[PDB]
Amino acid sequence: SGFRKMAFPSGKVEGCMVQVTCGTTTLNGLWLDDVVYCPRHVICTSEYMLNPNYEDLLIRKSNHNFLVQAGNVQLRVIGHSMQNCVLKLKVDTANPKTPKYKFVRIQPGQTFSVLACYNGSPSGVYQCAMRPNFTIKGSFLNGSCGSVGFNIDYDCVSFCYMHHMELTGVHAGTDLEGNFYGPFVDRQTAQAAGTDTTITVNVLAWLYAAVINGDRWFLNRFTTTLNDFNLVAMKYNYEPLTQDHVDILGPLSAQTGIAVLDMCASLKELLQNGMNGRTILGSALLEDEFTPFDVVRQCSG
Amino acid sequence: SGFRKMAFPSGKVEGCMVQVTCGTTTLNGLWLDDVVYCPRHVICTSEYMLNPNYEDLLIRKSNHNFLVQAGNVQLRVIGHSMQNCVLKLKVDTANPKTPKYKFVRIQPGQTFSVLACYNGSPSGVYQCAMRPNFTIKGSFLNGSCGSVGFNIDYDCVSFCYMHHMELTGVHAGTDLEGNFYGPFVDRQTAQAAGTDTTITVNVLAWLYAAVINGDRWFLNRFTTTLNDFNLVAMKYNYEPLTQDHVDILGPLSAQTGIAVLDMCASLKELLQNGMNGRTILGSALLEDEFTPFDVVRQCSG
Ligand SMILES: Cn1cnc(Cn2c(=O)nc(Nc3cc4cn(C)nc4cc3Cl)n(Cc3cc(F)c(F)cc3F)c2=O)n1
Ligand SMILES: Cn1cnc(Cn2c(=O)nc(Nc3cc4cn(C)nc4cc3Cl)n(Cc3cc(F)c(F)cc3F)c2=O)n1
Ligand code: NA
Ligand code: NA
Repeated sequence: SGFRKMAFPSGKVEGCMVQVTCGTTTLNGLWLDDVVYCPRHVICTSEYMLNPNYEDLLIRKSNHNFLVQAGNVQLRVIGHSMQNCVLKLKVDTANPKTPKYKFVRIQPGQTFSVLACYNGSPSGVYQCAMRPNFTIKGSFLNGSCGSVGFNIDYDCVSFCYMHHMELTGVHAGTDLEGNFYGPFVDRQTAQAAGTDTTITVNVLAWLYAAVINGDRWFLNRFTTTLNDFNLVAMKYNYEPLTQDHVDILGPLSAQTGIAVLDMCASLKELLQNGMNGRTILGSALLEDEFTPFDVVRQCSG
Repeated sequence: SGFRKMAFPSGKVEGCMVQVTCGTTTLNGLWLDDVVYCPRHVICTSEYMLNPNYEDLLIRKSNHNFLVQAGNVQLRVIGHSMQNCVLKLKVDTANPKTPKYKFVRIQPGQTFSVLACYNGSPSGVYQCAMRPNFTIKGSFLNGSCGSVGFNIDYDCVSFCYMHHMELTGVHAGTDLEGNFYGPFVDRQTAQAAGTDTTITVNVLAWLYAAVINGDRWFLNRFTTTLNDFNLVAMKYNYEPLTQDHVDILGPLSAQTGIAVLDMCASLKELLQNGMNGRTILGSALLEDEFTPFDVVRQCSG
């Protein structure tokens, strides 16, 4: 028992991280087979970090302006191309440590692990959720550009996020095909994140985790319906709950014998009265960064 | 002069459309070089159209269960793989009519042309916008699955949409890497589109088009600020306006000498009093499916 913010083991990703330098700009890249993926922003200098024309900038470059360091080993760039907001550097050596992988785009509410990197060197691992407003509340310093987010399914690494920038305390990036999450662009303009909301299905999954771990004080005998719940949820800036959400919680309802709409009634009460100085799984706030599948993986293993 | 819902010429796409059959399921595919892209749903029959396990279904198939017709010419499938929600069919002949192309993911508010197809045969072309809730208000009958949406930049076709399903009168699909727009899944569940909103920057671009074409009756001498405008816009279910939006409208402000915040004042009045039986560019509603770039392309050519 117990319940922690648990990340995936990062070994399979650590062996793919490399350093990329173009001029005085250095950042991280992801080396899979004979391609290095990195943010296209690496081809800017201070002169063009506010309104770059990346097609122009990339024309003016040759393969030898790109320095790719895999630890000490230098890799030879033999070709480059741009795909949306990433750069693909073709190199002469296929990474022998290339895991089985795929490139997937995640939806808001889903979670993944982040391997934060500096100078191509892995520094730490953490778990976070894609927020409804398409940012993540990460932890990143200067030099972290190109760090990646991933899940593991079986033996397969699904890459889903590449870090590009920080915007007013939160973080924005792309999928691995170079398409931004959210309405952001890889330049400096007046861009801010939109209003965020609480991920309801995740809050419910976490209340189930609490019950499994013996925290029962918030339960009550009442029930409710989706409509009455969503009416209250909207008032508190909670995502509305659908029938698919109810179905996804199935296995946790089953394991604890508490019906979803039963648990919604408890949630409704928590939202209206607060917790009043009690805690749930060691928190005094309703936590929304654990998916139904995270709970299952951690509570039934 | 004049102003119409104008689509891109579709010749370059028409030569890529093919028919794909697997069993009794037929639909459209997109043939570029030696790969056919189509919705993975084509590997279902009625038995598994409600909760399919696509990895299982695809295991049980061989290359010869796939019938690909390019008009009359039959193409030989020599390999298949799944990428997210599309199928990639490797075939023995590269399409000689393959234009220069790329795969891009568009953002809400952006527009594109749709080439509606049945049995691999192009049937019509129309222009539409990706809505803020990630659906499109298209026009599609049964058999249109696999139809694609695209823009043309110079000589390059940017594919951005592949049609998968209709959900309560509106349409949902993926980008060409197989990732859904919006929170939808390619099965039958209880999924509905979220609340839609009006795309404000597009409404403003269209008011500029009206001025260029001589409709001036809604203008007035007042100005306003972003904050007061967005306060009114929110009440009417209009996307908030940012400083980047203001900058994108630059060229149209320039050409007409009406400042953005000046035009916002007119918009504020239209929202509060209505149009009162007058029309703008032949419409009695505020139109939001024309981007600043659509207006420029059509009004300055
Ligand atoms: C505080 N923080 C949290 N996350 C981030 C991510 N991030 C970053 O690591 N670096 C950035 N700009 C660079 C400056 C450089 C100076 N040198 C010598 N080399 C540099 C390389 C980079 Cl990438 N930025 C800013 C940034 C990066 C982009 F990719 C982009 F499109 C716009 C941006 F404003 C940054 O956010 N910093
Ligand atoms: C009215 N309308 C508007 N757009 C659409 C798109 N669309 C479609 O064309 N076909 C679908 N299902 C199929 C039935 C078939 C019967 N035969 C013999 N062959 C068939 C092939 C198809 Cl693809 N659907 C439904 C649908 C398609 C999906 F890709 C999906 F993931 C879920 C779905 F419910 C459909 O929406 N119809
Ligand atoms: Na209850
Ligand atoms: Na005015």
